[PDB]
Amino acid sequence: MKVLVAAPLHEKAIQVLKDAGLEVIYEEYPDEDRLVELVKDVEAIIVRSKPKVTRRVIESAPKLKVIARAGVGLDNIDVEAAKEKGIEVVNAPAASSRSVAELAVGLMFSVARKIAFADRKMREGVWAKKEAMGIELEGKTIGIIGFGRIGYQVAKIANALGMNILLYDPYPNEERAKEVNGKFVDLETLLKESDVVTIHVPLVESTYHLINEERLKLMKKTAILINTSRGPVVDTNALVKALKEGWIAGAGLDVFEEEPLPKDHPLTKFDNVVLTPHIGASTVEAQERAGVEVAEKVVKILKG
Amino acid sequence: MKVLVAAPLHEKAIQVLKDAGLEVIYEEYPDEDRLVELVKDVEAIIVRSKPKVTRRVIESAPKLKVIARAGVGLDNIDVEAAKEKGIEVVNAPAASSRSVAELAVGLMFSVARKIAFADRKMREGVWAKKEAMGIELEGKTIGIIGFGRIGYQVAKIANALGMNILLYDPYPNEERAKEVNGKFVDLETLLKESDVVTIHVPLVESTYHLINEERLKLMKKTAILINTSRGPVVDTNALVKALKEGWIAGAGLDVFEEEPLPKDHPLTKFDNVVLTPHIGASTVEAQERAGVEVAEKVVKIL
Ligand SMILES: NC(=O)c1ccc[n+]([C@@H]2O[C@H](COP(=O)([O-])OP(=O)(O)OC[C@H]3O[C@@H](n4cnc5c(N)ncnc54)[C@H](O)[C@@H]3O)[C@@H](O)[C@H]2O)c1
Ligand SMILES: NC(=O)c1ccc[n+]([C@@H]2O[C@H](COP(=O)([O-])OP(=O)(O)OC[C@H]3O[C@@H](n4cnc5c(N)ncnc54)[C@H](O)[C@@H]3O)[C@@H](O)[C@H]2O)c1
Repeated sequence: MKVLVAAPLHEKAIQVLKDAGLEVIYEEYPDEDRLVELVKDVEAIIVRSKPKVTRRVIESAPKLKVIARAGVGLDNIDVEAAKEKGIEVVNAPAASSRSVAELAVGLMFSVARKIAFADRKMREGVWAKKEAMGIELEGKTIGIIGFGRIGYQVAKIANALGMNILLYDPYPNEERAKEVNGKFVDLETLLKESDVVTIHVPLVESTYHLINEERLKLMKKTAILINTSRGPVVDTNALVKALKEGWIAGAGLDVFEEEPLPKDHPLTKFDNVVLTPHIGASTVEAQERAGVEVAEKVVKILKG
Repeated sequence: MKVLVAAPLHEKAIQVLKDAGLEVIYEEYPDEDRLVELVKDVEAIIVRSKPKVTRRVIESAPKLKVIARAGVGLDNIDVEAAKEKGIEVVNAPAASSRSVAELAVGLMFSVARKIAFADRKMREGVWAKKEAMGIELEGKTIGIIGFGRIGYQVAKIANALGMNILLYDPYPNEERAKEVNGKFVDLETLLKESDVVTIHVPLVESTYHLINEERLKLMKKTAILINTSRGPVVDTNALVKALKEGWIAGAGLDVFEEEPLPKDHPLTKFDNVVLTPHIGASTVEAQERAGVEVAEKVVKIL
């Protein structure tokens, strides 16, 4: 049996494949034509955000058993074509849960204590101690919208910081909430009582622009918004307005409705926001973990 | 007895004085002149980084019993002139402990995940996703040099973040270590085994330039250094060299040997350093606890 690795993969992940006795074909980011030629005799394919596993590619792989994505999401995989041929499609979301949570917490600290701001000023020869007055997090209430894999990890860390945890999930997991001493409440209550609101929901019709003007106005004027889920979950225009009018005190953002962010975007003009280029899963540990996770899943399907 | 207030203080603070049955004189940041007449009748004075308590002032107040600083450090107070007249001077260290600890952690996060760097680039119209690969902290080892008030809080936070804790203190408190599951080890071991080294010692003879070239070489090439204690504890020139040579991966600094920092200081040129202007104690909460803590001291005494 052969596995085609069409993207960069960690040594240990490649090692999981070989220790299983599988043949590994390794050529990153091939074009479709080349890909179609590489999949003819493979039982599995492993990719990252690319290359694109189209229908043409799948219909050309007689032996294909599984399509694996080292990370989250299958936007680059024709999931319908796979389903038609009875080909399993797997990924490794759990691999970056902790890293996304850690970034969310990092953003919260940067906004609350004005660290990016102060550092930015320092490099301009300005000693901005007077305006780097921030806030202490111990005892504050953090409102977690979306209590899933990442939301759970954030709650774990919040509990580590001595924060009061509020959770709001249409499908509340009582057991896990109890483990982090988190209390489930309606979204209105969470928005009104939180000092820090962090978003961890998937992007579906139900969550598109979930954070809009109506809900931003419900938040405390002293509150901070953190979004590491997806751009479109937050109405950018409403957030910009909320920041300008002082409806909230600041925001930490890792995802946006335009990626990359256009030049001179309104959000980049606020001193009370910290922006990161969608690096929630960008840790060597999370990237390695995703590769190893899908390698194991591949092995279980094939050799099992 | 009467108590003067020469700096911005807080409702709760001002009131704890009146509860003890003292009178309160309040003016935000006065001056040596008016300061002389104001302190003349007062038996106590309270301040922050200001105003400045010179020897000329200490002399005007014959009734002055105690000088209180709502915070840490008395550089703006002629503690000797006061020591001559027998005037007790106090401050509120414990009040800012948590805030400094939280900054050290926030700095650890910003360096580890290149947050300040990424944000800075974003504002320059640069999407540095591919230059911002960072590291995950869970399971990593944090080395705490100076297991005191602030060192303890950092360990408390770190232990819960799932980090392995190493501690090095000439005066080890085993019981407190057990509280945060920290392990005491010699300094060399801490430096060689830590992924994050954070300094929380006072500036004393034995801590001057404690983090020197030799010790920096001992650290891991992938390690991060955090310093929220005092600039002098770290040999700035040795750190710049370590960063330039890649002996360590980066650093988060809130204190420096030159404050404010100079115009084109070499530290401001590294993308792997996060610099803050001595804001460790700069939180409204810390500021309030400070005023309240010294108020209780002004009361207990008079
Ligand atoms: N920033 C990054 O680099 C990065 C990396 C990985 C994932 N992400 C994104 O961040 C989020 C991660 O979420 P996860 O992995 O924990 O997903 P998950 O599926 O594990 O958990 C999602 C939770 O949201 C809840 N939920 C669903 N609809 C909701 C609603 N309308 N209101 C409130 N809660 C709702 C679900 O019940 C579930 O408990 C996703 O949007 C994911 O795409 C970002
Ligand atoms: N950055 C800020 O804004 C800010 C604010 C307040 C305090 N600080 C500084 O933080 C540092 C720690 O303050 P603290 O309140 O925790 O002090 P502390 O007195 O409570 O604890 C200091 C610890 O250092 C230990 N120690 C002494 N000498 C040592 C040595 N040679 N090597 C290792 N450890 C040694 C002591 O035993 C003690 O455990 C000080 O330098 C203080 O000035 C900074």
